[PDB]
Amino acid sequence: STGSATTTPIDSLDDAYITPVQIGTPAQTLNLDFDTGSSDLWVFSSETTASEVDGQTIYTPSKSTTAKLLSGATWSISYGDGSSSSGDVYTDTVSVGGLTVTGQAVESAKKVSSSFTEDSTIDGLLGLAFSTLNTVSPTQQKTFFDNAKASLDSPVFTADLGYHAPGTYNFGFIDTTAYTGSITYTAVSTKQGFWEWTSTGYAVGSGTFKSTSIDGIADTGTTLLYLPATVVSAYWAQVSGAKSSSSVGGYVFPCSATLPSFTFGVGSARIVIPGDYIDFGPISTGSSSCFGGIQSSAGIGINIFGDVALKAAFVVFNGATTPTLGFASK
Repeated sequence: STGSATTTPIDSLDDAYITPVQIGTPAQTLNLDFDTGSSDLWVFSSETTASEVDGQTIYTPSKSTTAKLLSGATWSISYGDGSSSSGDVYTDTVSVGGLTVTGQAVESAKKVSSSFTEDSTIDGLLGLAFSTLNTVSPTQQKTFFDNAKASLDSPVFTADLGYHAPGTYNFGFIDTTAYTGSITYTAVSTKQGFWEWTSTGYAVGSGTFKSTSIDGIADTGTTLLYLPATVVSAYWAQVSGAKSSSSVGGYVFPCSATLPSFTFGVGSARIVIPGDYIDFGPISTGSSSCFGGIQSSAGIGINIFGDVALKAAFVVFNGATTPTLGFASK
């Protein structure tokens, strides 16, 4: 089997992407944030505290003939941005882009933090990291991908995120029309539960490439590119007037700037992030200070190749017995 679903930016900045997902019988379609940096599929639901729901579409298990309470199971998750959610668990039929998994754990939110409430466009998350990070207790649950894997034509999914435009998540096949040149594969460590890999270096604009190992994670659920302070300083030093602002919470730059590109290495290959992808617009409405899309990972504890980086590439998440990651230009 295979599946193919379109993913759409939630706003004009590509802060996140939503993908329609069918849950239950008859289908209830919710727009979920596919997150290769976590491993829980959770949804706003008929159980979510009413004051914490503000425009989201909810899953109502009592209206699904295939829903079953996973008795005794609870979940609770905290994300890198400080947001969180928790609740109980049902199993139900879940379909993405025509690919169906029966018996998928659907984690029903009883509580969500303010960032989730405030985002009316995101009805929940669908985790695509390794199932070892799944938070369901006392019986840990598998991700949608892990459950689908044995049925897939090939044990892979791909992320093809758009810049200010829709893109695609495919399951079970590589669309050879969706990228240019060849795919360069690189080793993955699953030791922390992430799609963790080592970039071979970087360049700023038309500058020379610096060969240096940068361990980080491929994370579709993080908006920006978070890299070591040395690398980030070298980037922003090429932008007149750019500075790190503790009051704003990162690097800002004059909105009159033209940003240089940023290149990262994948083995001997190179992915170029155009300068425009690094512009996250005014820090507050009408400001002439703009927020940068490349930020320091210092104090996160991990480097994160988030959407800013990933949307410059066609990315293969290879879940074969030895997982790997592939990157191609597009």
